[PDB]
Amino acid sequence: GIKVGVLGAKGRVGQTIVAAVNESDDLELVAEIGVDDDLSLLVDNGAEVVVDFTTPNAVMGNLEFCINNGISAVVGTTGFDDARLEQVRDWLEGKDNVGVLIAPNFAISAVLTMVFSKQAARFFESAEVIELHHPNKLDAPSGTAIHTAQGIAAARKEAGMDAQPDATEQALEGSRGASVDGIPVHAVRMSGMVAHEQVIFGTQGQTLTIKQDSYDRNSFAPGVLVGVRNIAQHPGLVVGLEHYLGL
Amino acid sequence: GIKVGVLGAKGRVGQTIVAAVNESDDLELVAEIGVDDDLSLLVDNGAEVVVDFTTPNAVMGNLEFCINNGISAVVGTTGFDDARLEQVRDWLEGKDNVGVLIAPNFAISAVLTMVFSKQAARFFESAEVIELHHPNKLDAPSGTAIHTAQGIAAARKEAGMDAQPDATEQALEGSRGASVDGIPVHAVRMSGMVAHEQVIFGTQGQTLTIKQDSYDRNSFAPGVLVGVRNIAQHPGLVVGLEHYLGL
Amino acid sequence: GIKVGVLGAKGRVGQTIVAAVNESDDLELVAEIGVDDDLSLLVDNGAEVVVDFTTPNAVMGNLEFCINNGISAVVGTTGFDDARLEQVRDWLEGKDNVGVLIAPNFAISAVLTMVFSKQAARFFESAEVIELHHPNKLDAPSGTAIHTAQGIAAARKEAGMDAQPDATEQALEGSRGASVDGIPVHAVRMSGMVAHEQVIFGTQGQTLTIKQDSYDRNSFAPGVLVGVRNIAQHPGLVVGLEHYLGL
Amino acid sequence: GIKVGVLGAKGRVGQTIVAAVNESDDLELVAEIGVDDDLSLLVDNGAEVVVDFTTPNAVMGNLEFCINNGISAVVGTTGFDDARLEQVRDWLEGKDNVGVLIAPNFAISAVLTMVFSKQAARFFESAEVIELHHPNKLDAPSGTAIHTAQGIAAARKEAGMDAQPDATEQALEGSRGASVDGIPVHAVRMSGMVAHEQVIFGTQGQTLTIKQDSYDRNSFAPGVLVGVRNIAQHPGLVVGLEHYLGL
Repeated sequence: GIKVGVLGAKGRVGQTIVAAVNESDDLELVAEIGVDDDLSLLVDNGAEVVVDFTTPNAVMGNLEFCINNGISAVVGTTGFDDARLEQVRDWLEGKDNVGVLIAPNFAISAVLTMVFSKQAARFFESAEVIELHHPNKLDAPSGTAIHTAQGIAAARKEAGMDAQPDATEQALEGSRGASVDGIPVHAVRMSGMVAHEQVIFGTQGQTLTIKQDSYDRNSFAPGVLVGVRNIAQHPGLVVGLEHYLGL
Repeated sequence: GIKVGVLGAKGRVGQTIVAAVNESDDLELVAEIGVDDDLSLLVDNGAEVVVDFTTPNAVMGNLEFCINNGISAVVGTTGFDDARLEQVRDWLEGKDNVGVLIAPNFAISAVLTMVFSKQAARFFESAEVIELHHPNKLDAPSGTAIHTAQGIAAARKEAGMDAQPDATEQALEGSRGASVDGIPVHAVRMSGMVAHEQVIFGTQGQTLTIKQDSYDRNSFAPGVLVGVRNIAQHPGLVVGLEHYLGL
Repeated sequence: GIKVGVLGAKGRVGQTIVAAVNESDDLELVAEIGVDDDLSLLVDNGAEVVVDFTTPNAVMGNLEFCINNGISAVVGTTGFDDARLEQVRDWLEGKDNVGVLIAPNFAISAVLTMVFSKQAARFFESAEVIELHHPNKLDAPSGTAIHTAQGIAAARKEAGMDAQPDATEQALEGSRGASVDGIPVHAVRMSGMVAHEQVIFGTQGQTLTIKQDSYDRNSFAPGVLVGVRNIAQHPGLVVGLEHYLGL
Repeated sequence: GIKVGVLGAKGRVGQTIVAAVNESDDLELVAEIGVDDDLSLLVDNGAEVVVDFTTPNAVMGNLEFCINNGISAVVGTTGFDDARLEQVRDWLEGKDNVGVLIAPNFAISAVLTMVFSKQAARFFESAEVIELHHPNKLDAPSGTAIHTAQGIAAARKEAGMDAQPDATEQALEGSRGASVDGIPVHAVRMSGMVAHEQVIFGTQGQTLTIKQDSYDRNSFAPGVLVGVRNIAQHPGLVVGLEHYLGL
């Protein structure tokens, strides 16, 4: 199938991806890079696609390089203001034989969840979000949670909906979660847990719940391979795995 | 918005739908029929769309009639062999100002669940189904469960997948559910419960669960209105609400 | 088994209990009362135990009466300040052939949940609560939720525990629920749902969740019969079904 | 608090426990043993309690030894026919200053779950079990699942109950799980998951679900410390953590 290099291949993250390639039947693992060591090496080895996790300082450089030498790239490095997107967009004009994908999330379950919730939202009068995570976690609600809710809120504003039913005569502080474009979001910090979302939708007689659960820090990898196995047919720049999923 | 009649309007089922119309802002309730009383009455009253729950003996007749006088119809009556579909198809040639919809299920949650599971299946190595229902229930697994699983199995055969990982050295009878095109399906009969599905998908590090829950015999109604509010832009014959949902 | 009367037997509530008796093999249904009609009738009919749902104005009277004529009583009427308990306590001195039970909740699932959570709390560093209910509901969090949490908090203060791990650098308002004696409680209002609790406990490597679900306004009845079938061996005054359960 | 040794302290298992001690404020870690190296060392170091994971060949020996020199022991080694229990019982006559605990399970969540299910079973007409585990797993249903169900079945036979409601006209093979003393048990193998149980109870209007979830191979450790922190007040032989929990 595909020849593949990895950048930042020695982090926690690196190793898991490294392995995932080897383990895969259809993907030949063709390089590895410390962080800032010599990129040339990709071409020498003839890599078709790279997976990048480099410090946002480096990232833009390797990007330019990869694009220049026709290599497509699957990026999960953070820090992409619309300036940086605009840089990349610019790098990519009239090539149509090379792609970039920037996935702020690679947890397919998470992604799919985001996706489906958007699709579902127009049919249910009620909709809330609940998010759960180990207690060490710095911020509440999770980013993912927040995005979910915004996306729901979108789907509703579009396809013009009201606000949702709630006959709560003066509720207790905290008790109805954080409002996020009118979507309640509840954050639960629980020793033993890892990372989990749960989106509930309500209508007459029924509910639909979509819930994602990560058991383990390495859930990104299936994401990344979906990227790698398909970037090859998504030239140019894409942001969000959702788009690679063909939905 | 729309003028609407109902057939079989005195069953359990009828009443709930009757109300749902009135209650609705944009739908004028324009008739009611015992079961076999005179259909004429629809035209006299100038109905744009009907909702039908008649004994499968009657149904085909009212159908013909409705189509003949340009009225579109949302059918939840059972019993539609491909002969009967073929009848209807035939009734409908060169009209394109009239539709039928045949929804073997109107539980949106259920439908959406069916739908999303099909979309999700290609990404997860594991996938099982669990279905739960009050104990009175005659048959296991539920029809809905079975359909779900087949649809999953489809999505996998297409987008050619293997069978799923299961290192079970001689399992105990019953313990791994019923195989349904290679999809385990578990049926749970539980006093207090009503009707519920739950579809689990498994990959490295993660899961995605989609679960539908009906609290109440009347969950079909939101279905039916989605039908009514849209048949108007789906002339011809359609089978399955999934298609009205625009996904 | 037992001869039984009912007071307030024509409310929504009444009917369900009425039936529950008949339906029961071991319980002969021996009376019915409008609300304030003549109690005498119990003795005439020779009732061993009554179930009472009368307006808190009446209740205390029928109580006195029942106790006076040796009839035991299962009360689910609200409004029992410690004054009123003290009244009843007083009514009951040196009888030991008659009981009262006052159950502020008769949902066994709910009760058991309350109970088990108290028992479990000492083993888990983390513990949160989530409560879900149809959107019509007036108050958040539910009473039941709040009680749960207090009871948890108790079990922890006793068996002296710390506060729980939460490294949340300035969380968003609402997002971590309402604090209730240091227990986060999340309230979710969701069309289609009825009444549900869910108590999560967290420790190294694991969780325990206990979740109660009412599908239907009549879940109190099993409560009430547990009462009736056992008051006979709990003379005096008891408050809370928990105590009848023999745990 | 307590001085503590560990046997089999270099396995996967060992390390996690080692750490758990150090990390603990009130427990001084006072030894470590390869597997068969010299036990003397415990006394030299003055250990009050040991935690043992040795090959069932060794175990009985170290046991004898520990008991002989007054050291109490928390054992999670498998393989304890009633012969072996009888051995130990015999070792322990007239000491009452030393204990053993044999915990076939140390997952508190799991244990508590077992426990509560037994307590709950008498109140609900319906009761089923569902068990879920990574797909690598050799056997279905899990041991834990099976025990759960038996314990439920017990609690029912005692407190004489019927069989449960199920109007299933000829069900599909597999679909109603494995019968286990009349308790349906469903086994789900799901990539991404680890180890999980879920016990559902059903009555009129309601359910109670108790569900345990292990996220991680090390959930035994809280078990083990509950042991260690309490064996000191449970001289003699005990089998099952349930008994240390004081319920």
